Amino acid sequence: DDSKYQCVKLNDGHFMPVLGFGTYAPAEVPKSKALEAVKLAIEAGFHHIDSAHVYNNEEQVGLAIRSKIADGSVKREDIFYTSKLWSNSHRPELVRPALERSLKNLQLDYVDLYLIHFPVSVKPGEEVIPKDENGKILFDTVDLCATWEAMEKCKDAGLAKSIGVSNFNHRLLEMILNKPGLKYKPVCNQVECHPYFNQRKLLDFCKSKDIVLVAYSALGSHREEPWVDPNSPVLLEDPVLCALAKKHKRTPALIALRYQLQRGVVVLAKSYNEQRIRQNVQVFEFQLTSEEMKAIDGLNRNVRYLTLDIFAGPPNYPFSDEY
Ligand SMILES: NC(=O)c1ccc[n+]([C@@H]2O[C@H](COP(=O)([O-])OP(=O)(O)OC[C@H]3O[C@@H](n4cnc5c(N)ncnc54)[C@H](OP(=O)(O)O)[C@@H]3O)[C@@H](O)[C@H]2O)c1
Ligand SMILES: C[C@]12CC[C@H]3[C@@H](CCC4=CC(=O)CC[C@@]43C)[C@@H]1CC[C@@H]2O
Repeated sequence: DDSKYQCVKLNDGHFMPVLGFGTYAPAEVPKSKALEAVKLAIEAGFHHIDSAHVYNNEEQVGLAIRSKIADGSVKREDIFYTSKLWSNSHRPELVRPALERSLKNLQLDYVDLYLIHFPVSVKPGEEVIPKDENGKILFDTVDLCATWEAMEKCKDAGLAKSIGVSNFNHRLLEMILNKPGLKYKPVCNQVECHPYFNQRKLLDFCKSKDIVLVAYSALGSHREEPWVDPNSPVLLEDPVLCALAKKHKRTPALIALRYQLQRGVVVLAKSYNEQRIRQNVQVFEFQLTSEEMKAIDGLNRNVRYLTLDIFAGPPNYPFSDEY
């Protein structure tokens, strides 16, 4: 039965599929691969697709989605598509224009979810990481509560079914939740999460407010230089994950994805390979015991692959606080 799939009810009443397809790939990888990969993901059973303006693939991702609706493989209501607002468009007057630009590239009428991508703001313009004459990034001073109000207007206009955040810490979440006149809470906080960085504290805070944590780099990340240090440990070579995989005749990736589902996290998984795409959907075919979950909880070791430390400095940089 393919018209049903596992989802979670968001705090605005909409439903989010619990397994999402990651679409980012390094610039070297031709865009024809993103188009094909999304088609393969939909074919395999993924109903949640994650992208962003800065991934430079929304034209291809949108074409894939539209092709799979037009060939009868899926209906628009059974696709949950996420886009993200880049940091050069945090000013409240620029939020709707950025969403409209994404929608025009996608050729879709609405996104299911629109997120604030990263909480540090940069100067507006066509450059996505604007830099001065000495190579210094041009930061901008924006009140994210004002940005949030503009996100709420996008939801009221129907351009985004749901709105949320990404890369927010405890303080930043509280700032939105305590905003005077708040209309809509964020439905989710999309952050790095895997057995080496399991986010227990931030996850519990999100649970206490009915905010869903959406895990990125759940398989150990793309490991793309300069974003990820090559000396960071390779998640999927972990001996505990590999031993659990061998016991169950599964793979370390499947163990890492199932861990997130059973702790109440919505998990993303990027793959541009036909067999790994099909493999990843097998997360719904087995369950982990409480002892196995505890063993995986024991791997926590403070390994953050994606620091985005070129944006460090401003008070909104999210990774200096404990959580
Ligand atoms: N909000 C943010 O700031 C943010 C940041 C990072 C990522 N994201 C989102 O999260 C997605 C996922 O994370 P990521 O892109 O960092 O990666 P990831 O999902 O952690 O994956 C890592 C790598 O795992 C490989 N892989 C996939 N399935 C596998 C399997 N079954 N067995 C072995 N290897 C497998 C992939 O290679 P192949 O493609 O060759 O299979 C991929 O290069 C991104 O694409 C993006 O949509 C968001
Ligand atoms: C789009 C881009 C390459 C991909 C970058 C992006 C800035 C944000 C970013 C952070 C990562 O850790 C992954 C790669 C990305 C998504 C860069 C801004 C200019 C550059 O061309």
